[PDB]
Order: sequence, then structure tokens, then C-alpha cells
Amino acid sequence: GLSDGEWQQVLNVWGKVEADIAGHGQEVLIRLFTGHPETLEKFDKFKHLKTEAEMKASEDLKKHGTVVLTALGGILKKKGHHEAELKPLAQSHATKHKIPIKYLEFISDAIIHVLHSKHPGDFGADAQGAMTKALELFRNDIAAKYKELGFQ
Ligand code: COH
Repeated sequence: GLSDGEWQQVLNVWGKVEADIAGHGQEVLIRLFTGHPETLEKFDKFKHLKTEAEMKASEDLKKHGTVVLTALGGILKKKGHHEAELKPLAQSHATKHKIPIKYLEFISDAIIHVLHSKHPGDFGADAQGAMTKALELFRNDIAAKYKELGFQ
């Protein structure tokens, strides 16, 4: 688990995301799609996006970024007491969307990257550590659900 100090860092960082949820959301998704094009193929509604200019100009991609980060923010604010919130997410992503756990690693790394990119010099070593732990926790709790399902 994360310490009290660590959770506070996590939710302090998250303050940055909340000031522009859609912008953070869109950049996370573009980072994931451009770095890992296989991920784009899991989204029938975004596989028409051939170029980053197209991604950037997509209002629906931004809308989805908002849905994504809002769901993640909800989970983070539970400070690890997220079973009710995380279970349905785990299950829709395995069973419906067929998302390998690797893709959840990719988006975790994309969040850390976007935070440095939007907030250079304002995402300290301690904040990065805390946020990384929170994201691993999220990822690991999802992985336990995936194992239950025998997915991947
Ligand atoms: C590589 C693709 C992948 C990743 C890493 C990912 C990672 C994450 C993630 C990690 C931070 C969070 C909090 C969410 C949260 C959500 N995702 Co995804 N999702 C992904 C692919 C999808 C797909 C595909 C859908 C359906 C999109 C649609 O057509 O509306 C989706 C839908 C959702 C929805 C709508 C409800 C539902 O269908 O469950 C939420 C909320 N999610 N997702």
C-alpha cells in the first residue's frame, strides 16, 4: 500500500489533472496511441484516426479522455479502498474491450509522461514516486481480476 504521506502526494498531483481534465485526458490517449499503435485498434470509434493531427482535432477523443481520467480520479480518491469501483472496470476491460494488462502498463507510463510534459519542473521526485505507486496499485488490483477471469 501507499503511506498517508504518499496518498497526499498522489491527490496533490491529481489537483493538476483536475484543472484541465479534458486536456490531460486527450494528451494521455494520444501518447498511448502514437507510442503503441496496436492500442488504437482496440477502439472501433478511434481507429479512423490516422494522424496525430486527426487525434488532436477529435472532440470525441477528448470526451473519452475525460471519461477515462474521471474514472481514474474516482478510484485514486478512495486511496486503495477501491474494490467496488475497480472490479467493474477490470471486468469490462478484460471481457468486453479485451485489453491486455500490458496496455494498462502503457497508459500508466503515458500518465507519468504527460505530467512531466505539462508540468516540467513541477512534478518532483517524491510526487513521481507516489503517483507511480498509486498507478501500480491500480494496475496490480486489475491484474488480480484478470487472473480470476483467466484473461490473457
Ligand atoms: C488500450 C486500450 C485501453 C486502456 C489502456 C484503457 C484504460 C482505461 C483506464 C486506465 C487508466 C481507465 C480508468 C479506463 C476507464 C474506462 N474505459 Co478504458 N481503456 C482501454 C480501452 C477501452 C475501450 C476500447 C473502451 C470502449 C470505448 C468506447 O467505444 O466507448 C473503454 C471504455 C472505458 C470506460 C467506459 C465504461 C466501460 O466501458 O467500462 C471507462 C470509464 N476503454 N480505461
